Amino acid sequence: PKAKRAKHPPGTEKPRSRSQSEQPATCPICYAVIRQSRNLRRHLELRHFAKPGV
DNA sequence: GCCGAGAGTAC
DNA sequence: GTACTCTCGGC
Ligand SMILES: [Zn+2]
Repeated sequence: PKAKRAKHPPGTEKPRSRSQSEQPATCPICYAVIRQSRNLRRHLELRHFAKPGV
């Protein structure tokens, strides 16, 4: 079928090896404070490079 | 409307 | 043994 990563099923333990590996992140354009670095990238495409490229 | 975090895998 | 990516839900 498919596989929507549903966090609804029980037994969802929160190991820190998921949030600890990530470290605070700031945007050097609008100083937006993004916690996870992976999200920082997404912030670039939404609040800056979100313009149609060429 | 954007943001914050969970899971599975590979080397 | 760790960090990686994609995905979902919330105020
Ligand atoms: Zn920014």
